[PDB]
Amino acid sequence: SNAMKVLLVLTDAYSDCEKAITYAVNFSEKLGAELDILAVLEDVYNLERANVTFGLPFPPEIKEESKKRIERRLREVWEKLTGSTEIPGVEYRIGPLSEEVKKFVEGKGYELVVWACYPSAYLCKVIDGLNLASLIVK
Amino acid sequence: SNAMKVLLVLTDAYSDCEKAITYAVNFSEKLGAELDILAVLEDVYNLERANVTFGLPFPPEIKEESKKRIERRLREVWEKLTGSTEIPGVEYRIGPLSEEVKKFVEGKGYELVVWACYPSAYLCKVIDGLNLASLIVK
Repeated sequence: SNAMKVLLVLTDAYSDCEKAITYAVNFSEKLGAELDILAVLEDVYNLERANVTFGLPFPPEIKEESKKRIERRLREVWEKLTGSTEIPGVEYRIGPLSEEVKKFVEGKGYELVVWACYPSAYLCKVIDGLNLASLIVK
Repeated sequence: SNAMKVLLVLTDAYSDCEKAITYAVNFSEKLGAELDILAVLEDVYNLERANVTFGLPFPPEIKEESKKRIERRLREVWEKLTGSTEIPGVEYRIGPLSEEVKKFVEGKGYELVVWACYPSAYLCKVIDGLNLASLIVK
């Protein structure tokens, strides 16, 4: 299969990134790429850590709230561009971006990774540590 | 118009960069983008410098030949993808990459920059500085 394997990486903290989601849809459609979506819940992760550190409690529903904000944002763009709201399945990982992207992506052969509106300064390292093209959407 | 403006940034130093040039072509083709090409002769620049410091002769052929190799390399990939040798015009600039790209892009409305295999490690600052998406092709 010559299907360009692409991964869209989303953050629950920067779920409003139409430009990135658009790039992905265009690769999927116009370039026939095999698209997968990974959403890292970094904010939910920081909650877990504040919990351990200060004993700050938080409702398990928080996970779902983020999952839905993300999924809604996907449908909006997908429908707007594709007239359809059938989006890919979303894989959720709770932890540090770099670390989680690395784990997830390993040995899956992704030719490209599209980073959704995440602060560039913090990607510099991972992008280098990864052997695949990176599309930094600002 | 509603045609996405993309800039392909080629460099003096890093020759063999087919993958990057390829992504660029595809955007022009499948994604109907208005692609422009910019080649920063960084190696030539660093030479004019060592010239001044040491006063060693600096033949005009170096520059011309540097442009010719680049053009050849474009044609190869271009031709391999589209049966045509017809290639966009290349704009040459002689200076530090980071510096030259900022100036060139200056209010031109480019929304995406495809980096031609220049070490991603060195672009960290420039990518963050720029207000457009960056496709790092390793």
